[PDB]
Amino acid sequence: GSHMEKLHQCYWKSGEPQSDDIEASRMKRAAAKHLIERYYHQLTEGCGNEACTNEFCASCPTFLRMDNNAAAIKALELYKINAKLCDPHP
Ligand SMILES: [Zn+2]
Repeated sequence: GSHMEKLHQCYWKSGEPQSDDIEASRMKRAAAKHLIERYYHQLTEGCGNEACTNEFCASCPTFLRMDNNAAAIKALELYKINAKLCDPHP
């Protein structure tokens, strides 16, 4: 299924007759705080993927990565733009 069908918002102060998609958006964007945490973890550790093909990750096979401090800048920078978060899967 859809982990996130489409991301968009106007304001969080939606004290008006808004759509059903509002409660659906706020639950899936509630993960966006931990998205930053998964990003910072990905930019320092990486992912267990050989076919990663993404510089926005420490385990980038032919590509570059950023230092722990530079990863702190890059983590929330990748969260807002919704970059490729592989994340190390079990
Ligand atoms: Zn990766």
